[PDB]
Amino acid sequence: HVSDLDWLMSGLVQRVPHTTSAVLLSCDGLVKSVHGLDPDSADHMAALASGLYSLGRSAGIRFGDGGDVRQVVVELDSTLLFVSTAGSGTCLAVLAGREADAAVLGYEMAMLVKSVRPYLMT
Amino acid sequence: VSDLDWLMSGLVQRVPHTTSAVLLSCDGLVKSVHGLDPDSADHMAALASGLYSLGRSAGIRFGDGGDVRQVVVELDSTLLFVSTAGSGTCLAVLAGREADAAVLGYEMAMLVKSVRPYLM
Repeated sequence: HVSDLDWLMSGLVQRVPHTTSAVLLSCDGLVKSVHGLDPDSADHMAALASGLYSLGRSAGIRFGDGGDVRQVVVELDSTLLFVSTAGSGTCLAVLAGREADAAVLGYEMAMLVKSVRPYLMT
Repeated sequence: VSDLDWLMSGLVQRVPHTTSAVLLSCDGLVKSVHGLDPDSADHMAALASGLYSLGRSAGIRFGDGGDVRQVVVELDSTLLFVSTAGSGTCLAVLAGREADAAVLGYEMAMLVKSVRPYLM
């Protein structure tokens, strides 16, 4: 039931200026909901985010008490890509410029994950 | 070689809570390391070049010219920073979550420039 949360993706994008896109994806890399990207950009974003999350989790296993990933952040020249878990089987990927308030983005991404939860429990 | 190893230690020593520093080819080979046994370092070079490679893809699609600058993995109690060093190289640093992000950020940018002469 996570396939129709485009409104939750935009609720996030609309609530933190300088964010451009939010994609909610299965950890195998498939788009479930999205705001801000066209169909092709989203498939691509979801492939990247899931690879980042899986390498992130593997580093935790191979180096640090198998600790869960809190977040992966890619810093590009002109923007940032944030990837965190969004519940079992699921990931949230957000593109935001450096002028984005990262405290506010943190609160918003955390809130989004808790709201997604009832749709994973169907 | 041992010369670069020396610089990797220098970095760990200057930055509290860091535990290791690996310099890697983007194609995933260890060039020098401090604080990981040789097997773990090879794993670090593989995982870090994997992070770099995905971050680079992202740059090409969503960036506007410049390369990925850094990938940070934040785990329960530690952080993995992977910085672009140019010339087919990355710096991968592991640290406990207690490390000072201001200093570590500065020290890593400096190290990337510092090694440059030993890579030519």
